[PDB]
Amino acid sequence: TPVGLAGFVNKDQIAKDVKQFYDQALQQAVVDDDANNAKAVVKTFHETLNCCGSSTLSALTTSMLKNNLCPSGSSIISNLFKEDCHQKIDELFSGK
Repeated sequence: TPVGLAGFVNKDQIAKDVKQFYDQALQQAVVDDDANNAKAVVKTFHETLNCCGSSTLSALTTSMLKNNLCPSGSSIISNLFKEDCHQKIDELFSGK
């Protein structure tokens, strides 16, 4: 493959894909079982990006709060008013 013809991953596509993965894990984490690693995945996203939930799936944050799946330490209102995980994922790929 000529160097000039190399493919690459663009910021908009991968941000979109990562948000979809997060949304799927959030949904799976609210319907309860442990065959799914979903609760561990959502907790890890929340702790790593310092967020809890998605503004596209706002009602689901009520289950995150009752299962203690938001970042440890954080208060209830601060999971409500801080930026959501989609915004944090955008900032990761944009370098902000």
